Amino acid sequence: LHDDDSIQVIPVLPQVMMILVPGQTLPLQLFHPQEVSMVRNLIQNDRTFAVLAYSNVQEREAEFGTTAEIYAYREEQDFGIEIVKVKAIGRQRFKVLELRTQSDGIQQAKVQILPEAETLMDRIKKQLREWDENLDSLPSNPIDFSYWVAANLPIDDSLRIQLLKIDSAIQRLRCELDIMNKTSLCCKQCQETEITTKNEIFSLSREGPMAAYVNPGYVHEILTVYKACNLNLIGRPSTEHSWFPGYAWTVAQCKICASHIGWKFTATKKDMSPQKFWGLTRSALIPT
Ligand SMILES: [Zn+2]
Repeated sequence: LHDDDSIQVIPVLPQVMMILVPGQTLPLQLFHPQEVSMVRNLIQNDRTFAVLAYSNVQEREAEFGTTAEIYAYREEQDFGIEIVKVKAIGRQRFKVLELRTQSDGIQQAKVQILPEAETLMDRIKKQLREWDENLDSLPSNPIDFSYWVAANLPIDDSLRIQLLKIDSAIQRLRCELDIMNKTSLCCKQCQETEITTKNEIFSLSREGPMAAYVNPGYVHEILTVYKACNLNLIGRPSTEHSWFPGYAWTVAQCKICASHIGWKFTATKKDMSPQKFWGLTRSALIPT
């Protein structure tokens, strides 16, 4: 692993506008010949690329980000194209010192690794159990716990970065608890439609609270909630490439503005425990 305060050059996939956190999984599917070639060499060259926390995506302005290390690589060939699907985990946060694009179009970023309250954890843990009671997979260390919380939380991207700037685990834990106290989400374009609340979130899996899935190119972050409001389902369930196995999906849509706020999931077998659960896209929701 890269040393603290070091300065190295790490590739930037120009498509990603997600804000990754150390320990946050990123699913990627690459169709472009260049991006594919970059990952292949990178697979031999430490499998480490850069995920920037863009402030203004239009200008592509990010002051910091986190490193992502590839752990899965599978190659396919569809419609005459060579495609690559890779999975990578956040490893180390960094601060952007420089970023210039080489002649080949390969965007590289030179960055500096940023160096690495028990009752505050537990009190924060009690606040999470109030919204949903579950069985632990939650981490023991305070460092890891601050990151998992930052990833699995309905956070605005503005505040998502603000917790990456914090270099103290105890400070991350303290700032994160203040937000959980600060209640419900809403439709972005509307800003009036109230969709769900913190009491509805739950975890189908260990990383259940929030996780990411690829567009069968686009990468969505989907919040799992038990019930929802003010959203119309459209059509009938389909079992095609259900992001959650054994469930069928139907597109949800805002009643007022018709923005696609997510999907509604339904068990193909009565045996499954969360019979009714909703997947909601983070990009379509703004916290109140
Ligand atoms: Zn709306």
